[PDB]
Amino acid sequence: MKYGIVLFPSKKLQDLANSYRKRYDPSYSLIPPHLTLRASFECAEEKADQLVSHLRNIAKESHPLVLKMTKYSSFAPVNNVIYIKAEPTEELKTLNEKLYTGVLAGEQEYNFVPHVTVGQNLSDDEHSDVLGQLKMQEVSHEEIVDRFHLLYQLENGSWTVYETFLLG
Amino acid sequence: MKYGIVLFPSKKLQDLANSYRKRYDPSYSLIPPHLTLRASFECAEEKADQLVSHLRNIAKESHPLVLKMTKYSSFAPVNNVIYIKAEPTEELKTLNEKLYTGVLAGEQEYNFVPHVTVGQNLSDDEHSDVLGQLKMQEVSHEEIVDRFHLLYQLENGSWTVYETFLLG
Repeated sequence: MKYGIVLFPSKKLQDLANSYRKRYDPSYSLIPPHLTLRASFECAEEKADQLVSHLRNIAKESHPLVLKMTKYSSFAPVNNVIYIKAEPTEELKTLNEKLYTGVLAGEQEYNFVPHVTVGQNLSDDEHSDVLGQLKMQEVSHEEIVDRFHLLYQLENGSWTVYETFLLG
Repeated sequence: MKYGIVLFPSKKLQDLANSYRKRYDPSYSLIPPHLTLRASFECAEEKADQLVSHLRNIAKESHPLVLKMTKYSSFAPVNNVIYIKAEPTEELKTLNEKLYTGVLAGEQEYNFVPHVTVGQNLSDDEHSDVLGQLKMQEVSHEEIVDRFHLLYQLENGSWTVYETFLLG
């Protein structure tokens, strides 16, 4: 099935993101606010234990990540996704690329934009309006996240947590 | 801070439950199909370490639980809650029982009844229609769940996973 690896921030940041997600993010009812660490992938069920297996080691050789949120931004015109930008760090970069090693082997490691999505699947007009009111909305939040979660997708598209991994 | 401790069954069972929750369960968009936690409670988010310790240990002396779902039933006329019934076991009972000891001690129960909700907060009439449909609708599913999750409630009522515990 489909697996995903993400970071779930403090609820203060989840609530913040949800105050906007409730109206502009179809994923609202699919998964809590989050920061993707690896593009979701397909993995064979009996080839999962080694998965969890590798994630533990990646986790053990890492430390809690500091997340400095500084502004709202978009991926347009590449994608009408609006999000809370997170200042990229070498730590974030290293974990992301490690998630493309071993049994999560390769095909990648890159231009990684750590972010917390607050809106997507927006028409261009939809997008202008939101980015508009969302531009004059300041944001200055910083925190440390000490774990990441492995998830799998349901038939309805939602995501369920399989295992949590502590950092360091 | 609100916490809940629950079991997330296989994808196959969640999807089955969701095919009904999508229609009849307000929790549909708040949390994936689950088998309750022990009742949810109000802990001081800052004394969450104790909690996590006590849980890790309870999980230590437990074992993967077998869930054999036998049918759809209801808690009427106490609550118009329609659910999928799991066969009660000493194991589920013992673990439920251990979730009310130590720092999680407080006044427990009223019949712990292993279940997965597919419908709730229903009017008497809609409840009558759904039970008439599901009560005799066949269901035979069996699986072994090897972990439980601790989660906390967001402002919007949805629940996010804080930590996962392996049984054994």
